[PDB]
Amino acid sequence: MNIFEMLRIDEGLRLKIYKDTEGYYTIGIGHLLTKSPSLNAAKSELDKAIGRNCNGVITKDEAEKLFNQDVDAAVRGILRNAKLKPVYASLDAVRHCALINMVFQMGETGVAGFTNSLRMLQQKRWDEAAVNLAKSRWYNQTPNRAKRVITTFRTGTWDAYKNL
Ligand SMILES: [Cl-]
Ligand SMILES: [Cl-]
Repeated sequence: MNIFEMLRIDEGLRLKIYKDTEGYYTIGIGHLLTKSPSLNAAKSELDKAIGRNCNGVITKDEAEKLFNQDVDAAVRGILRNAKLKPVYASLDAVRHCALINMVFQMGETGVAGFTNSLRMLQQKRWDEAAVNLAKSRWYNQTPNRAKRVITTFRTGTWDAYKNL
């Protein structure tokens, strides 16, 4: 299992513009287009992202290209972020994925806000971190996904994703 398979399970794949769990226009594999309520603004953002007149729909290959760009951006963002870098650097390869997953979903700014959880992860206090991570809007709004990511942080294994 790897970061791509992980996020593919968490985000799914849709080739037409759709609304994510927060009601925002999105496409492909969790690629947020805009927080704006206008489907037209969304269509504009899509065409600009893809480089062609899509009219609201893309191909699987286009979807995978956006996905690759997004994962790369997330990793690079983490690596330049003063608060995230140290944490990421202290973790093993499996747990790196759980952190990238959160950043992919909430943005680095949002993740950088889990200060207490972040210190616990740095200290490798797994069970404590898991409890703290659960005390969040994130857990309450998307509990099944949050549980998968949290279990990953807690165990350092892919068990939460095996069988999906
Ligand atoms: Cl809470
Ligand atoms: Cl969920």
